[PDB]
Amino acid sequence: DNNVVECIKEITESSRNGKLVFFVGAGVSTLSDYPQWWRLVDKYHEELYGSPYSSDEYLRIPQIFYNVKGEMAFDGILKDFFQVDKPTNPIHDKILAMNPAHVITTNYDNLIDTACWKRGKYFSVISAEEDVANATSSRYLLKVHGDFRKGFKGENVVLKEDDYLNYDQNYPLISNLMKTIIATHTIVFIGYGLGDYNINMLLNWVRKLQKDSFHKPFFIRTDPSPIENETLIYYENKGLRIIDAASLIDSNEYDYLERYSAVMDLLIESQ
Amino acid sequence: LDNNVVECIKEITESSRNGKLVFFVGAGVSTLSDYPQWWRLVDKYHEELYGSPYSSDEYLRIPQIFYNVKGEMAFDGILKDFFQVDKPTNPIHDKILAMNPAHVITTNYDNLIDTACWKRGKYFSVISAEEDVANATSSRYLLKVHGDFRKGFKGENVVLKEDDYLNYDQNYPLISNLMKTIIATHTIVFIGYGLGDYNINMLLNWVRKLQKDSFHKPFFIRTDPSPIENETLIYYENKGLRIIDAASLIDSNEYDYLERYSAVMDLLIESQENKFITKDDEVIDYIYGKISPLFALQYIRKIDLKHVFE
Amino acid sequence: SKRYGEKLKEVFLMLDNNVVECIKEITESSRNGKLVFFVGAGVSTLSDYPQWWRLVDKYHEELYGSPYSSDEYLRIPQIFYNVKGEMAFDGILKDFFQVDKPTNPIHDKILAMNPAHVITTNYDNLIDTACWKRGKYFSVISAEEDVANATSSRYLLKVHGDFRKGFKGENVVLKEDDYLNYDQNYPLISNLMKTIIATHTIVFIGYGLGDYNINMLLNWVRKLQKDSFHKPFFIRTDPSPIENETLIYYENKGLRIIDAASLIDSNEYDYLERYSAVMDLLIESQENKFITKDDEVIDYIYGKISPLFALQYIRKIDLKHVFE
Amino acid sequence: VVECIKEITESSRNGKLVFFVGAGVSTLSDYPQWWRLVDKYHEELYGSPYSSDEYLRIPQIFYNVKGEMAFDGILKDFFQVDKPTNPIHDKILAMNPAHVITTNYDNLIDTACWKRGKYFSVISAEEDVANATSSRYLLKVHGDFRKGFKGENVVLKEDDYLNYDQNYPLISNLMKTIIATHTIVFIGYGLGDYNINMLLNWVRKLQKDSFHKPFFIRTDPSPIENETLIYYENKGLRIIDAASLIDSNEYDYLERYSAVMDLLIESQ
Repeated sequence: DNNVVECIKEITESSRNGKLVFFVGAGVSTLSDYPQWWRLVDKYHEELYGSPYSSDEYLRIPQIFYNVKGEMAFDGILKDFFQVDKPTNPIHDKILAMNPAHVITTNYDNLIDTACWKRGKYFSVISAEEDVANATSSRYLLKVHGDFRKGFKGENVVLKEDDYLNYDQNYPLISNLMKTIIATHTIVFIGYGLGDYNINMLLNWVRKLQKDSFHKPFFIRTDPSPIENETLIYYENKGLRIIDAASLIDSNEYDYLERYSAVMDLLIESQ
Repeated sequence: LDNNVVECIKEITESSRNGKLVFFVGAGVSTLSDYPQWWRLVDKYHEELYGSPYSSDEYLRIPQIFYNVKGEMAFDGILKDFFQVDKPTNPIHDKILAMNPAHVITTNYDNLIDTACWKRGKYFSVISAEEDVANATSSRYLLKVHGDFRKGFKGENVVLKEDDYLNYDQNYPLISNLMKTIIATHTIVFIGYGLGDYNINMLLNWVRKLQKDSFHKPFFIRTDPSPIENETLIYYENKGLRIIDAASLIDSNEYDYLERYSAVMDLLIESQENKFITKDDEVIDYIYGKISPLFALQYIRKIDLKHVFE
Repeated sequence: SKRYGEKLKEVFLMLDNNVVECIKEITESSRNGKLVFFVGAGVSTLSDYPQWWRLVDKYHEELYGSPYSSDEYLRIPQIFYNVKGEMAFDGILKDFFQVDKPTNPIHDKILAMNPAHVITTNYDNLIDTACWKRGKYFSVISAEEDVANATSSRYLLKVHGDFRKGFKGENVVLKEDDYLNYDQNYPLISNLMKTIIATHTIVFIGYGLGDYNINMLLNWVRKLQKDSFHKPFFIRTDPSPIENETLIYYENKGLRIIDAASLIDSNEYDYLERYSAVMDLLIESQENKFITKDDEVIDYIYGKISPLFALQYIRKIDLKHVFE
Repeated sequence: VVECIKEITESSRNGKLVFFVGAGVSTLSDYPQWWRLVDKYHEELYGSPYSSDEYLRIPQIFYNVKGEMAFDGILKDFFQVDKPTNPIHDKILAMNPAHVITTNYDNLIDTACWKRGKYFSVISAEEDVANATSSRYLLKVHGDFRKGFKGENVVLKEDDYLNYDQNYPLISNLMKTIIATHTIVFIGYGLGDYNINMLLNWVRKLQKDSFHKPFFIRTDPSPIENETLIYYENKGLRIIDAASLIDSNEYDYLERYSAVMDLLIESQ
């Protein structure tokens, strides 16, 4: 399609200019069989009531466990679930081969960190409040939701309902830096859904901005069904340029890896 | 019943006697009157937007998409053809009114509470728009925080779509301020809510910002078919709620919500005259509560003592 | 006394139409019981309560050894609080404010206007004492916890705290930190103030047009829907008459200004006379000292009697209650 | 002071230095101050010629009662002047700042950058943030008159500072990001300035140690009192006072600015 062709043209232009920034979601980590959050909520529910989900439950049940079962058990469950070493899927390699100026990720894993270490491109990893000031390099691997580098504790990561409720207060520098990077760069979203919490919050923040004062970020959709035209136009009017990998080619209902690979290697071959 | 349940009943009835009881009525009470639920409206919006038929955020986003795409006129038409119905008032409406509440705050955009107030003989200043706050004719309000269809069956008169909830504080500053003031200054009982409702959690989030003990914990009449889990009960009671579970009080069928609501409502009403006196200590406590203020006076006329004990 | 009454009558006779309508609206609110008074520091000053500029003077004296913009009045107390301790701040508060001052006649006039509520930025107990003498009970709300347990329907809402608990800097809104964190620290107080403003008729007395509280309230008012609220009345008692440009600017912001200096002639430092001019105009409007022609008599008696046309017979003992 | 110079010079060598230039340097360049603008607005308002909010309220009153046309006319007839750049601008450029944040709406810093040959991406509107083509930034947080001598292009009166975050979210975000990620030296600002107070209020929201303490060059004629100094050290500002460094005249601000600028430059 002409719109799609213009899209990959503009991401290739931004990548050549060095103004390209990649926004990484949970799908990229899940592609490497990382422990998903739904199973963490399932374990919290099993330790809460003994028998194992809406959008609100995903944030509430961890908060219920944190409140009634304390924080030591929360940290123990997080440690036993997330203290794993997983190989980097080719999607990380293709993202880094696109030469992104910044990598803003909501994932709390170190997959992007090890991928960057292997690829030889040094990214200043900023995941805590103190990391903003003492940034060694210009390129930022910005984990807006924190990570487990300090330790496998829930205080370092944005997981529960309280963490999302108080994110602006607890992470003013991280949120400010991420908004600045979005404003002054071209943003490409992978590993996210159209109904994702962070995606819709970012759409709200964009709606607060002045019209035509920002570049519309790119959203890459790997949902199995092709994107509905009504949903597509609704989200494009909200400030998104959607590249649907499901519309690009036909694939199975469970093969997400090839779906990400289609857009990634199409972008690379355009470059 | 349980001791804490009896304490909740005592507090609610004392507030009702003092004229400081406010009822926060949700969609559950209207649903028992067969008023169309919002999931049918989202079903229709999905039917028009897509081929054929959700998440909690979808219930607001799908109408938002229908608005943004098909037009305010189409949204208006579907709202008009779905909500322009006449439904009877529940006995629960009459029970709430018989509790003599100071105010009735409600997220219901129907006039079922209005019809109940008009039938029973209660005069409430119905505040459903911003201009109604200053034009209220009395100090007792029927506060529809999400608007209604009195002006017309228009989508701008109510809080339905996603954009309505995001811009609620901006679009309803007087109504929101009045609701929070009523919550702060009165005793609040939540009825018709599912303990996971958006409004309940927004009010609990606002309650978090308040001082540690500057507010009274609102009551929550939970009428879910199954008894509340203990961990959920601790979580919500540590958030500032005092939960009275209809399922724990009596046993009934899963789909028999009318009896679940009526158990708690009739237990509250029948407790209005009840003094909860069984032991001699309770007798002494009640008589002391009646008599101790008279210790200031040197003598009391014996014919005046009939007024002390009502 | 009689000369003052005659002068007030004359002033009402040549009063501007706008001021006459404002007075009529305020009196109608008073009769309806929907009148709320927003009392400022000026009314407390009329009884010679210690003003805040002397407190800033003492703070500057202890800070730099020598004896003010708008920011200074809030920063210098904050300078004292940060550089020195809280104990010294509370001690200065105690020595300046632990005084028993009388209630000026303006207090009596305000309570004679039958206010449903009295909001005030004054941390003194002058208004509480004034309400106590007149036999009407006002639930005094000066802290967060006081909001939930409010005994009566009428509130005396001290939005900046007071010293009933003690002469401490944590009980009152004085320094710059208090104003920065007022919304966080006083959610219930601010919400109750805004609800009272929305639901009642507000008259600002004792305030300057450029006061911080007035500007904050006008900033909140701008957020409200157009024509969804009633414009508060503002009794301006500055020595000089209000400029036309300032008047139109503040009336477009949602204020109905009754300027005392424009109504009567008075000395520059005769503040009590300026306050009394407007308050007495309101009261003698309530007391019907200003009706003289047979048309006003008919309208007054009709307003008292026309509702009784609904009934068939009215007891002569009831007619006494009808005419108060 | 010696330690303060070491940090400034070290960060200047690292290339992450940023200067927050106030109205003081523009005044040193004899630019029309805002107080005379307020005086002109008052004269055209009341007819006879100040509180902290007066500087914001009086232009707002004039805009409300007279209209946008008269406001912009006064702005144009008072600001459309050519003023040579003072040597302090050249010294600031010679410190090689990574970015220059200015509350000034003039082109004095822009003209200095053009004269010296340094390319800074001048941002004063919302659209300038996204379309900036250089890593270096000249962030005019209050706007300027490059588009035109209009009141909408600048933040001058009340209802412009009140709605600053609503109309300048991108610019405010960029300013805060630059402050967080770089070291900041305030020059041409008073300690009681509104912008300094706003930035200190925002900094108080940040958690402890997460931010670099901004540097404040004070050029008032009288030496700072120890109590006010310690108060503003606690607030987060590291203050270097020109009055304490050398003995200077009451109205000789240029030598006061130079006593800090040349000392900082020669310590490279």
